[PDB]
Amino acid sequence: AGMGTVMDVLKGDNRFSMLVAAIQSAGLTETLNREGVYTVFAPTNEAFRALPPREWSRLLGDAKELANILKYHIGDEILVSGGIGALVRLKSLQGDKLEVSLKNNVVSVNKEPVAEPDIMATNGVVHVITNVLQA
Repeated sequence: AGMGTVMDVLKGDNRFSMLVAAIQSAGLTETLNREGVYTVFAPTNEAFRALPPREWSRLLGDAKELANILKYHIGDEILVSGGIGALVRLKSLQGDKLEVSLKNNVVSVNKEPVAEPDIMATNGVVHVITNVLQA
């Protein structure tokens, strides 16, 4: 039912179901399956639809290629809904910044609007995005 970490939170949701399989193909389970602090901006299945098949066929074809972008969806510590201010930048795993902003009750990350912030896991927090994130 999603009782676990940022990994299991996705494992137990129908909208993140195919996401799990990508993370799986990436084999970075231990990253998000271990305890710590993380902020995972989780792209839904229609978000997988918002990317050119070429770039994605690269990710699903190569684990570290997939992991490359997938790690950028994950912040280095927990930035919950109550921490979302005007614009707060949080670090990520890929190495760049998550551009989180709150404008008129609408949360945005990396210039992409969030659908539902603050789905907590045991090792961090998850935020539903309907688009995938790229630098």
